[PDB]
Amino acid sequence: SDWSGSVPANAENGKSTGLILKQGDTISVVAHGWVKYGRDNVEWAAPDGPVPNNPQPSSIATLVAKIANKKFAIGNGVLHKTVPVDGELILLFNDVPGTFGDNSGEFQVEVIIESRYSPLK
Amino acid sequence: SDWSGSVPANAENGKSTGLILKQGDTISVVAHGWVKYGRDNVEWAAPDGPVPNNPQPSSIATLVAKIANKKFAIGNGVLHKTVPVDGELILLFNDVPGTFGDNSGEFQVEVIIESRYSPLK
Amino acid sequence: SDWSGSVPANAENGKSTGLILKQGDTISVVAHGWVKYGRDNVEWAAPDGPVPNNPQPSSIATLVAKIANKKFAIGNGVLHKTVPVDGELILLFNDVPGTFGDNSGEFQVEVIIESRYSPLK
Amino acid sequence: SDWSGSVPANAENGKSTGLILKQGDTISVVAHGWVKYGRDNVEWAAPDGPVPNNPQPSSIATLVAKIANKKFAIGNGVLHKTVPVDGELILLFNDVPGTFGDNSGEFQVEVIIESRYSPLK
Ligand SMILES: CO[C@H]1O[C@H](CO)[C@H](O)[C@H](O)[C@H]1O
Ligand SMILES: CO[C@H]1O[C@H](CO)[C@H](O)[C@H](O)[C@H]1O
Ligand SMILES: CO[C@H]1O[C@H](CO)[C@H](O)[C@H](O)[C@H]1O
Ligand SMILES: CO[C@H]1O[C@H](CO)[C@H](O)[C@H](O)[C@H]1O
Ligand SMILES: [Ca+2]
Ligand SMILES: [Ca+2]
Ligand SMILES: [Ca+2]
Ligand SMILES: [Ca+2]
Repeated sequence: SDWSGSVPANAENGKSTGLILKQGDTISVVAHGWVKYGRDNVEWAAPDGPVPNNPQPSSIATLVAKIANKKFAIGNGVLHKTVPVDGELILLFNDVPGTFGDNSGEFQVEVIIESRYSPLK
Repeated sequence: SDWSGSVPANAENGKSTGLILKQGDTISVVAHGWVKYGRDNVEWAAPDGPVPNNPQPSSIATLVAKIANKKFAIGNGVLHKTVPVDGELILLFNDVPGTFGDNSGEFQVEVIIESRYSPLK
Repeated sequence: SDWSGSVPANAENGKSTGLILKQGDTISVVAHGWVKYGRDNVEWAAPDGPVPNNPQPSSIATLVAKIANKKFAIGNGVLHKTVPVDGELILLFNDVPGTFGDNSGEFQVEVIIESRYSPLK
Repeated sequence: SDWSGSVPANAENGKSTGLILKQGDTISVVAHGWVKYGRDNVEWAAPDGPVPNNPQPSSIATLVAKIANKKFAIGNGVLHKTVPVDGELILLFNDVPGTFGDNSGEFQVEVIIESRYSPLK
């Protein structure tokens, strides 16, 4: 993969990948593992989000991509998706701001840059 | 995607994709969603497997690929993996045989054939 | 390949690949072989164009892609290029209109649809 | 691209790309341009080989890939081909040994490592 690493659930600023994406690039992502978004026995989340026996608001406690401070859904993974903005790829466990203190665990994530933007001319 | 569809947790024989894979092909898979592998409130599973607060034996209640009656790990997804055997791709919720009766729900899965085998000559 | 076939040099309307493309798709192409754009011994062309010892105007007697009646350079090939317009992919030996009658031969061309447009959201 | 650069026709040892390939990787290549394999006005070659109005023996004056001192056809390009041996990718204008002194020009070549070997398990 172009980047592989952990995404800690307690990282409020996310995990920086160092991948500098440009508008028009395409990427794929797969995310593995489990994290806690709280201390309770039920407050587990996959990258796709909280276990549905304790659901949270939309996009909360899911794996998202942050690019130029805009957030995009990733969850368990995405295949060959076009990047609409420039910026470094930050992978973020999208917990409510200020509530990362009771989080633990990390996802294992792989990112592939499938293509760099170049149009037909 | 080359194939997108549901993989029911209660399907003991899995979900046939119709994709005929050859040794040397490469594929990518991403799987989303939640299933129950039992009627208890804790018996939830992501494609990666059971929620860790109620763990099961290795590979049980995970999403796997069946090709020529061999099983391969898939879970939440894989990127650009080489197919080692010829056969139709079957996607299977790998519950213990005979225990699919209390399963429910389905994963949403996407499969892409990234390349068909062709060697440098 | 998603499409493989011969592109005749004397086909003033090009060769249909049957591939229906959408803006934002990415494609790769490789083209092999040799054609004649005239009866003279010097009037050979690779997909990239005429041999430089008998140059023709820009883009003339080169392999191009025709989509929605717009022309894009292909030549010997392109890798993971973004498609800017919807339409059927036509491959065309871009000879001067009305001068296809003295052409002969065909390029062997392979086309791969690397991805179908799907943005991060 | 993973590597893009020039392949001089007069480089008897070829052009080292620095790409370290492993058995099972897949690669794509496209090659553009024209070179001379001799001082005569007719001794032009595309990556696919000599212009057919002055043909040479089979495989001579064609663009090939050298991996572990073995030669593989490339010509104008290849798409998603599996690498059969470990080694650095060397791109070579395959002229007769000792006859590179009368060559000039260079091909413009792009190489993409489409995937790094990882099997389903
Ligand atoms: C409802 O509380 C739980 O979920 C929220 C997010 O909605 C926070 O993560 C909090 O730490 C956790 O205990
Ligand atoms: C421990 O029981 C639970 O898990 C097993 C597999 O380990 C079966 O799926 C069963 O249906 C479910 O109730
Ligand atoms: C100089 O003429 C040559 O090139 C032109 C295109 O410019 C036509 O293909 C013509 O048939 C061919 O003989
Ligand atoms: C027949 O001569 C020509 O072709 C051979 C290879 O076949 C050599 O490249 C030589 O330099 C060139 O002049
Ligand atoms: Ca929290
Ligand atoms: Ca069960
Ligand atoms: Ca002509
Ligand atoms: Ca020579």
